[PDB]
Amino acid sequence: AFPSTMMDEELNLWDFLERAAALFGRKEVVSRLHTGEVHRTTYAEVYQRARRLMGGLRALGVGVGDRVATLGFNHFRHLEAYFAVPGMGAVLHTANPRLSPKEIAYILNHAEDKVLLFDPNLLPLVEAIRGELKTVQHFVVMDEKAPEGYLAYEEALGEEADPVRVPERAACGMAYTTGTTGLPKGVVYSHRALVLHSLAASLVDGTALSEKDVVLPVVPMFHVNAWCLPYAATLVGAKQVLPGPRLDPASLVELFDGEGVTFTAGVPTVWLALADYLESTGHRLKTLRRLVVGGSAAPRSLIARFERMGVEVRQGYGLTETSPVVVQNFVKSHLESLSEEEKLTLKAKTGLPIPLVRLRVADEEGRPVPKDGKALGEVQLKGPWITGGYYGNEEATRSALTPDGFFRTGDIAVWDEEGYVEIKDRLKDLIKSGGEWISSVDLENALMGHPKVKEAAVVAIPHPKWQERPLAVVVPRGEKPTPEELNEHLLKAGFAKWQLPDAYVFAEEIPRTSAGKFLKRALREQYKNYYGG
Amino acid sequence: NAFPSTMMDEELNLWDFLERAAALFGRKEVVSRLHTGEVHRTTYAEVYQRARRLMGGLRALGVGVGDRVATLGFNHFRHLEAYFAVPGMGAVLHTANPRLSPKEIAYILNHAEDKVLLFDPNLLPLVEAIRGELKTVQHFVVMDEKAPEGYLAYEEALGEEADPVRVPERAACGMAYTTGTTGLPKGVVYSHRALVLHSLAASLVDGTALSEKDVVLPVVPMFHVNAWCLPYAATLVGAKQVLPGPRLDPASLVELFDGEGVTFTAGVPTVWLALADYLESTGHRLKTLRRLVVGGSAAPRSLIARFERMGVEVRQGYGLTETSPVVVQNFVKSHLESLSEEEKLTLKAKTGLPIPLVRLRVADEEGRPVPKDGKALGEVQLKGPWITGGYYGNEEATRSALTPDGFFRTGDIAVWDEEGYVEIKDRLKDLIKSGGEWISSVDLENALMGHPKVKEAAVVAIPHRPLAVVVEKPTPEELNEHLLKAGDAYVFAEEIPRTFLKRALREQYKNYYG
Repeated sequence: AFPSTMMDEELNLWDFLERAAALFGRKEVVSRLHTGEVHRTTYAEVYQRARRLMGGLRALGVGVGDRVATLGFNHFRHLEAYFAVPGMGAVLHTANPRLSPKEIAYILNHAEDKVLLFDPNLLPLVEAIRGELKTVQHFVVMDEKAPEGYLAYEEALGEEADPVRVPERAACGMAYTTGTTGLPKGVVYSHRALVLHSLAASLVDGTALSEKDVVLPVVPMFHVNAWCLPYAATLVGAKQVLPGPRLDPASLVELFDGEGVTFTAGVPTVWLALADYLESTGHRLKTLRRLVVGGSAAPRSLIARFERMGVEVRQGYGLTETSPVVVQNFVKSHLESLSEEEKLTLKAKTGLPIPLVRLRVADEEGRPVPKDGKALGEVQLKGPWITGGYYGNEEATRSALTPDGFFRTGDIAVWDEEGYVEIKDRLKDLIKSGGEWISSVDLENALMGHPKVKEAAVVAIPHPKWQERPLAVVVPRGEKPTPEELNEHLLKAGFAKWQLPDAYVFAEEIPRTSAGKFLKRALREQYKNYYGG
Repeated sequence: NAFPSTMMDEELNLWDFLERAAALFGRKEVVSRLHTGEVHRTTYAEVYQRARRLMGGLRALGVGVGDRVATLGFNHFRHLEAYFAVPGMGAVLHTANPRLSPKEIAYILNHAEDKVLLFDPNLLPLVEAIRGELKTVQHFVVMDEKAPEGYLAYEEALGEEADPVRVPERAACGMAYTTGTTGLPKGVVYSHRALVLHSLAASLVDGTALSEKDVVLPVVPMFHVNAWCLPYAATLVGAKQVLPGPRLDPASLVELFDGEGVTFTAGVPTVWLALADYLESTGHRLKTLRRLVVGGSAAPRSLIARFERMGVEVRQGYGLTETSPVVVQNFVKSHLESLSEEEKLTLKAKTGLPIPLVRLRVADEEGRPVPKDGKALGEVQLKGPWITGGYYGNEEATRSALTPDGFFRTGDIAVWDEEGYVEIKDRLKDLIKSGGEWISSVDLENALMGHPKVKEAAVVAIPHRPLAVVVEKPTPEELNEHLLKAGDAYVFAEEIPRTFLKRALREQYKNYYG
């Protein structure tokens, strides 16, 4: 084309910490260690110590492109590693301390980590797998002291070293998938990818990170770089409060109120426990204003419970795979007029694609499905931080993209005209019938509309030909209806024959749960072989 | 060797902003007041569809990847469509300033070798006058529904919708020339990468804080620093846009402000001063306006205070010139919120803090950082994705653009403090080197113009020693004490050459001191 006159420059994570040290040097980074003690530092200090970490790692043989692993929780040393490793051209491999010892050994050997930084309380685990590690040459405890055969982080620190800039497309970190395909798959992130993601996700309609914020990352830093919060927070100069491993309600409330946290991000389970605690104690968080929930789709009630306490809730979706965060939820300006119930349903949706992300919900052909909020399709993506394959795994890589270059998430969902995407629980709700998908929730909600039906629970049942087929357990409203009546009632609802339940069983009651929700778990086992599958 | 990542190969591209806008915020409005004063209304969805047709039409006119297409117009929907169509098809958008002399316009249009020119109807007289001097323009398109003989109407130039043509992100998407610089105009060529990154970095909370719920009114011309990337950024977030056209008088703006519910706006000091005078004398207030950004001339302390007194948060920005784009934005640090009104006001009056992705330093002729005491003078030098590394077709200008270590030399003098705040002062040349010491003429003249007996004052360096040209006349002693209470020879005149044309003054009093 026509050449620009823009200077040749590369994006680099290290720049965030350098900028932070110069403009927000005194902003604090508070951490609660595993012992429960609270440590206090600042960006200026973290910057100086990180420069020393690069020197120390170099003294230990770490060079451009080498992998350095961590097995720890959110605290200042992990933050220093977050910058030191990428800053020296190395690759930060963050490993989940909650994985089995065998899987940890597997990913550490697959990534061929040369050095391992881990928390003191994980020594027993490390000591147990040490003999199975083929490449780790140095074990560094993230503490002041370390046992025999181990090196202490504070002693490993060396002379301050200048950063070593690498092409932005070069790797800065990596993480492996789990519980999905089964076998852990590695995803390698670049500086370009994380710098861009940190910018795109921090806008007003996103996390709205600001220098005045006090950020508390409940999301582990060993997952998808903790939503890039540690990086983004550093970029804007926000104060950071790293909780360490103690994620119990009391411990968090203490940090929330004590430090004046304004923003936080975490998983549904931690938030549910927090909500239960706040409600039963009648205590309220004075400064908390924004809460992001990722991972499991946050239930409608969770959003409502926190919103009722003045806390704005925003969902987010991303995979440990390709992208940390590709969809974030916020209410469009013209949708602010919706009723509390409708707006709640909106907030309960996964969200809208964020800047720099191209997303579509398509079929096996890669063709967009109808934006009616009903048609099922696979979420496919393109963007700066979306992976195009995997590390050391031809098979997984060759079948990762569609002919036109989109990444296949493996997540099923629906999308509407407003652009909102709604990931569907491919297990608790979706029925995989011969390479096709069917929502049991949609079917049952429609059925419960029929006058003769008091309660209906649709579930997936094993099938010989197709993998699974829908089965409806009806609870009659007096005179039990006929399977034909119900079939027409569904046809007049927009459902096609191929998706109609194959059989309708009857009962006087459907097993509920503590929450009074259908205990489909039991139903799936009762009618386990109802279709001879 | 550097470890490969598994991230897919992708490029950043301005067209993505509009496509995303059409898909997620298709109904958000883009309102425009034309030169006639009429108000036109459209939406991103429509702008997207028409932009695709503009790419088809331009292609039909021979425009290809890398070719330059120029505009001579103000802020309105057609200029917005061009903002996306040209870059979207791989071409280069050359935005020319309609207020420049006919000669300079023909020069930059000939230097950029523009192949097509899009211009506003009310500029036909100007274009018709220079048409014969243009060696490369093959098609003259009037941005209106109809056009005179020899000219093509924009609405007729539109053809079949065409798909965008993506180019490497480092490829050119637009260009603009410098001006006023004693020498030949210098061309700066921007890339998709540069503008996309800049739109993200400047729109954060501590920046413009652009949101889909905002109603943005770009008073900054789209022919200057891409109107602060506002047209691009506003599109990205899906914000409603209100393009004011040429009529920037107070009444006209207030009408759009109130009538459209504008929440954010950006412009130059003169437009804002006129606006402040109007609002204060009439007693009228703007109900929805919440944030105002002022760029270009450093905004005076009173300007910020007057708007702040009216509930409007003011934020300065530095980079209303091609060579030094928006690289510094002002905002009050959280721990500095405790300052007194006066101190905080003085803080807001400072140019600001360097924005994300920008590496900035105030250094000496050796490229060494000067003391962060808010007193030591040095030149602002920069590095970043949207910082130019040279110029188009001008070896001399390009060879001396960077420091040995790769920083761009802005030519702007300033001081900076421990908090990171940069304070743009005098301009390199206009500086006064008096015996191994430095003196800012800008500081001196700004202080002098504060004295009641001084209407206008211009301080310049004279061979030897600052000289002040003042415009009942005060005594040199009065002014000397007025400066001493603030922290040689005083000439007088009835007017100072404008465009302060200190160039002329330096020569007139060339040997006033010997």
